[PDB]
Amino acid sequence: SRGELLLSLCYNPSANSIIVNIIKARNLKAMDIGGTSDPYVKVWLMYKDKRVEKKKTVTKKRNLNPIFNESFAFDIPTEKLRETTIIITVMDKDKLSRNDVIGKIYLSWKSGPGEVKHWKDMIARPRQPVAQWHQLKA
Ligand SMILES: O=P(O)(O)O[C@H]1[C@H](OP(=O)(O)O)[C@@H](OP(=O)(O)O)[C@H](OP(=O)(O)O)[C@@H](OP(=O)(O)O)[C@H]1OP(=O)(O)O
Ligand SMILES: O=P(O)(O)O[C@H]1[C@H](OP(=O)(O)O)[C@@H](OP(=O)(O)O)[C@H](OP(=O)(O)O)[C@@H](OP(=O)(O)O)[C@H]1OP(=O)(O)O
Repeated sequence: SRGELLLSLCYNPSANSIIVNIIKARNLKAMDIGGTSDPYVKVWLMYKDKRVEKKKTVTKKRNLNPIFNESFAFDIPTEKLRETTIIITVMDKDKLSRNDVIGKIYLSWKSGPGEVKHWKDMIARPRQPVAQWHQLKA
């Protein structure tokens, strides 16, 4: 409806890290009818309701199927995994006004069905990049 984003999660428990690989998106929704978009992807590491880190891909001008292939590493100790949320947002860069939200993804053990599945797959396959498509929720 708003597009899909393909990303992988790799949780290395001995290293206490989660690597987030923003791979690509497809069928992004444009602002106008028949127009284009300038998508970039934001990644926030959350602990409870507090932001721990923020990351950001480069922008892909005039591209509704952007390829990013960017990886971000986050430190997460075991005692905070249960309170961890990774929020991924596909944005639409606008030089004139405020950048619009295309879709958001909340990754944790207590999120939507597709998000919980991806999270559990990450937990169950430590040290493997688990990749999965996600519908973008407005
Ligand atoms: O000025 P922009 O290129 O549009 O980006 C800003 C900028 O983020 P970056 O500087 O990390 O690129 C803000 O951060 P500051 O420079 O003030 O530190 C950030 O604000 P917060 O990180 O404090 O949230 C804001 O994001 P927000 O939408 O949450 O206000 C974000 O704007 P975009 O996400 O729309 O690009
Ligand atoms: O949804 P996925 O499993 O990730 O695979 C898709 C899918 O490929 P298959 O349908 O053969 O699995 C697309 O195919 P169509 O829906 O068009 O039939 C294809 O798109 P194109 O063949 O039209 O190129 C795309 O390839 P790409 O994203 O490189 O354009 C490819 O993505 P994967 O690279 O993830 O296989």
